Amino acid sequence: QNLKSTDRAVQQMLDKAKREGIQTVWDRYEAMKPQCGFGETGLCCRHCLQGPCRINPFGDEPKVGICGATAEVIVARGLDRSIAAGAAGHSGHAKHLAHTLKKAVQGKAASYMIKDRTKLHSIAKRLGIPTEGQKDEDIALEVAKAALADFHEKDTPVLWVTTVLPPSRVKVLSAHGLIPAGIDHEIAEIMHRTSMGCDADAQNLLLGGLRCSLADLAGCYMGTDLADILFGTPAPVVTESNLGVLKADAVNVAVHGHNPVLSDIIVSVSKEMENEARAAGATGINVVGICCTGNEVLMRHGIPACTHSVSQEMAMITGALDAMILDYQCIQPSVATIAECTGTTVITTMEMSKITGATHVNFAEEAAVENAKQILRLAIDTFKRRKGKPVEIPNIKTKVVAGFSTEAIINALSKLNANDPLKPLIDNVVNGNIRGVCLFAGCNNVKVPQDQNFTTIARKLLKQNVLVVATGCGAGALMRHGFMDPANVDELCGDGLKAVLTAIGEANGLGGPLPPVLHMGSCVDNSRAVALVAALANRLGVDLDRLPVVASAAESMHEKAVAIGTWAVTIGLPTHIGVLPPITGSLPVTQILTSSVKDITGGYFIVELDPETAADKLLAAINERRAGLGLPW
Amino acid sequence: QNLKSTDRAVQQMLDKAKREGIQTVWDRYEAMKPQCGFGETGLCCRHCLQGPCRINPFGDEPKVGICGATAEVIVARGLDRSIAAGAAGHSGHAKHLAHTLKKAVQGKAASYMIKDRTKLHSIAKRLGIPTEGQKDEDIALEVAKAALADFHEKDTPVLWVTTVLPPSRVKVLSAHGLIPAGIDHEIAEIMHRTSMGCDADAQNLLLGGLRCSLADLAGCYMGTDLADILFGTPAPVVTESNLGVLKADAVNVAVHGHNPVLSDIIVSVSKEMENEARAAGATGINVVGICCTGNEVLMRHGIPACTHSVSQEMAMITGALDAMILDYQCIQPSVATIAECTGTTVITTMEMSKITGATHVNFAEEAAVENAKQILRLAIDTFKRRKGKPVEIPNIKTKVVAGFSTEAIINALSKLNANDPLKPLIDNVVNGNIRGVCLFAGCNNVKVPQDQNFTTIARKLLKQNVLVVATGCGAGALMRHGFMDPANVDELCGDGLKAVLTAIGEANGLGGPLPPVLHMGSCVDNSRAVALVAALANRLGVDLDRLPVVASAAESMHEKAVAIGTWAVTIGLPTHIGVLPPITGSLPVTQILTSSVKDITGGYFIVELDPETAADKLLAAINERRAGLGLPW
Ligand code: SF4
Ligand code: SF4
Ligand code: FES
Ligand code: FES
Repeated sequence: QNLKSTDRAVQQMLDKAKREGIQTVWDRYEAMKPQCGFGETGLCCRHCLQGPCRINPFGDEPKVGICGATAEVIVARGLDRSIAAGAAGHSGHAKHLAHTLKKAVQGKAASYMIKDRTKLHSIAKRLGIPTEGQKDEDIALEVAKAALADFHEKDTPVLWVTTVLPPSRVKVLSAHGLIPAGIDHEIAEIMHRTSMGCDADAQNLLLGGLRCSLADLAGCYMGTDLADILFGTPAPVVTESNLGVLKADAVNVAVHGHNPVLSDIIVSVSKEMENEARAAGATGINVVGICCTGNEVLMRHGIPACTHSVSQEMAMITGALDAMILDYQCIQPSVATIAECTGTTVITTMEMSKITGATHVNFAEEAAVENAKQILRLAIDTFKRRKGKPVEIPNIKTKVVAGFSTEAIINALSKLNANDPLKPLIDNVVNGNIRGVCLFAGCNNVKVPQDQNFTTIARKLLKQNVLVVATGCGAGALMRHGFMDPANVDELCGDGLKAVLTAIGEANGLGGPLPPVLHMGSCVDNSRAVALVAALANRLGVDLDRLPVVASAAESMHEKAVAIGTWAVTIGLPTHIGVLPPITGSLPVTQILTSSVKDITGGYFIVELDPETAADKLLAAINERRAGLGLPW
Repeated sequence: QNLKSTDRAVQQMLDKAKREGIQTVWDRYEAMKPQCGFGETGLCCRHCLQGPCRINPFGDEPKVGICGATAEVIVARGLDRSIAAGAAGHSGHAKHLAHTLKKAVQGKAASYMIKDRTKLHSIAKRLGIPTEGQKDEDIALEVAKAALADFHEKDTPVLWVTTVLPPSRVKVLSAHGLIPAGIDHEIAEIMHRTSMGCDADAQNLLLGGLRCSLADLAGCYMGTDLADILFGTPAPVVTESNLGVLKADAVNVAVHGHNPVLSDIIVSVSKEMENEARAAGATGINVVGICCTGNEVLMRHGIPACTHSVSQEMAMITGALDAMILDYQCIQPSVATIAECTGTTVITTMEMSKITGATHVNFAEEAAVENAKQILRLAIDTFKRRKGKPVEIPNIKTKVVAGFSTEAIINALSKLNANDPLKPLIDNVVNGNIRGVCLFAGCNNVKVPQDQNFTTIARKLLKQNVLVVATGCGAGALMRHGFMDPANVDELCGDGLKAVLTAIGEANGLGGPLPPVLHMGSCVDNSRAVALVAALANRLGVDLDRLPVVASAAESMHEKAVAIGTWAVTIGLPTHIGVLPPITGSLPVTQILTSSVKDITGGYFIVELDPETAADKLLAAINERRAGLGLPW
């Protein structure tokens, strides 16, 4: 089970699933081998009914699509659609939050409100929305209207791109025509241009893809902005992670998905429901997190993270998961089937994300508390049905210090320099105590022993004094292996990095360092890392492609992660991907994405499936940036 | 060559391409056999990097996707993305026209103007835009703004759906939540909900698809509306079709693609350029049409149609095609490669549709006449390079009577009943002279001997007195085989249909009948058939799913045709498709699309690959509707 997951709690549940005959994601993967090499390489096209077309990577015919589409066209078109799908997910999430804020300040959903008034005003100012003499509800209405306006063409480009990157970076992108005109506009233009008999030039196709990835970035940043306004900006929190956060004697309720519009409500209402749970024989309601919705309520409320990504079925295999409350994205639909064996009540809540066999609750912001109570009462009913039964919760968990929003990081740094908070960070980059910054983002992927790439790469970078930040299930992987426990700083961090983490932590009164890795939140909260990197670029007076900052999607799977990797490249970062993307079927496409895009945006992809090698390549990229700034390395 | 195309001119060019060693679409098809059965059946998923996943249609594992996605989920998700891509193409076309109208009436592009003032006012009235006391330029500005507004969420649903279907049909659709909220909004929601770990219920997925297909219908209808305003509503015209419309001694210029924003300009400017062409040694400039842009200028100007769809390479094989001017959609990118052998200058004009090796001209409405002159001068240069050379233009063409916009059809009927023009049509439906109406739409497809399904089905329906209307390359197939020549009415039409066609034609002064098939225009002009069917429904006081009206996508290929077929089903029509769509891998999906959707919208798909059988099934569907209205059959 060690070849499936490096997580010991997951291994224990895989043994339980095996002896109970419950098929897992790893079993379904084994049943799929060998996988199709045309698809793996990207040399397959089904964009019209003359297809499917395939191209042999090497050898004899077929060498070209039926319509004449070349390998480079087919590969670039498929990649573009993946970027568009990723953009559609992040921006649907943001769109939902924009409508929630609008309803809240028009008096249509009293369960929602402006919780972070300071963030509201800063966003409005960044957007050019006047605040002086205005009511908060009017400013927020204007912010929500501006958010919804960025989805379509208008007098301005997408402001959640042009107002969040430095002017020098926006100029570079505008010169190549890469600034999105509208978020859903770009998604649709990708689907048009990649349909049959349309765009058939790999360079033109990929430039369209870069622009669509900036539409995804805008969705991410808008999602983070709006959730912070509605639910509060994260500040440092201490909690726990892994399956041992389930409690046999409590009603265990997992929030799972990405959009916390309901799950933030679930957290608040579950406290109100405690006595009702106690009357049922439980100690209380134990809300735990799965995937990015779990990250959202971990960041803001300290809700412990149960598990992530590829191993999400294992939470149910314990026998103690009374309910799993789903919104959308990255939910394995197997959970609906597994629930018949484990007793878990799986509940969908969003109209456009239903799973055959799961109970659906039609959540509406107008009825959010009432929906939450209906959902939690199903969970309490489920706990009663297992009162007495034996469960197997692995007694395995880690300590997690998290909640490092960019505002929180700036505040923490401000204890070392009040009026120039970025300077202590840059000082230590310059003097070598901090070699560079690496963002770990993205998913787990069944092809990769779970967490192996994230932890192998992270260990090597931390020893070389790289400041490591993490989001999504990359944060999940590192959190479950102790990388967010400050007690592991001595073991994990090089001397220079340790000195910096200790100095900042002691100055924030902690008596100990910051954790080895800074948890910056959910997948949309990759936008927080952009905010930090852009602030560093502005403070240094350089563009992002001169900073010693890299990204690693070390184990990625979702189309959303393809979009994020592409916009990391587009804003200027060396961007590692640790699984094979479907580009190896076209050498020209691969050369554009890993080499010649350097000449356009300054960023580039680093495809490397071996984690030790990937870490060396990421260190080389960081050290090249150091050399270009004239620094020692 | 008879197994490749039933078009004798295409057969002659296939012989020329064969002996000259020029690879064709049919050769590339042969090189692709056998095609992938997982893709053919829809049982393949590449929506995340854990893939590709496939499911054996029958037998042992794999039986399920790695994430747990079932065959029915995988099939429905792939279908939904095809609908979204189709919607993105038709609505990008419409969006382009909306921006062109806006620029024109704001004084930004003097080559464009309000040509059909009557259509402008009727559209405005249908939209609720006040016209009394308003300048035309202000009304048109309001119309263009309303068009662009339908792409995003707003206070109203998509008006190019809700204002173009009868209230009873809109009520049926609203009751099932099928009315689109915004065109690009729906496209993005499809891409989100079909991404990994999102919607996983086949019924929910397909209902989303029906709603997205209505977004495609809105794009089609908006495209037709705006092009009519800008370029004029079609009225009956006489021209010719097939390769024999090329002229060895003229500069032959093909307009190819879908959006006639530039090609309508090409038509006007080419007349201005005649003396320049003559000075080069040509008789003049011979503009001819390929695919739907050719249909647009055929409908409005009588430009002869050179060829269509699968056989588009053959126009170049003549040796006489000096230029091929491309916008986007359904252009085989092989043309850029074939051009190196044939001498043709292939020119792209749209930023998001480029082809490696083709010359690009950056068309802009602001510079439209100047761009047109640059393009035509490349064509004249190309004619000079072949002055003297031998060409092989098959001396094969047909007579084509076309231009039957819905306004033209109503006008023609008004000569038999001035104040109630639909009544003579309904009278003859009721008394049996017209058994029903069949719309032929969609593409050719290399899997089907070119035009075989369109003509086989059309012959059987016409003998049974069905009124046949046609668009796109279905109109192209029928036009090239003589179905738009009134001289073939006696041979092709049953006695009742002949009587009606003769009566209408004689009353319009023709001295002979209307043609056997009524050409209603381009693929977006499928919206014209909706306008006619909706007017018939309103006049009869029934919903569309009670009319004896059917549709046949007899040889379809493009994602656009998948979207059109789906919205034909969604507005209530029995809808035949004559190629295998990737749904046969899921019996539940197939049952929804061919049977249970009857209970939702009243329409349904008829999948039938054998054309004789398809015609019987379409006749049965028409006759069932007749019986439901109490009519003899
Ligand atoms: S678009 Fe071209 S390559 Fe793709 S399936 Fe159709 S014919 Fe084949
Ligand atoms: S979304 Fe599911 S079925 Fe599709 S490729 Fe990913 S794991 Fe396989
Ligand atoms: S041939 Fe396997 S992915 Fe298409
Ligand atoms: S396995 Fe052939 S289409 Fe994917």
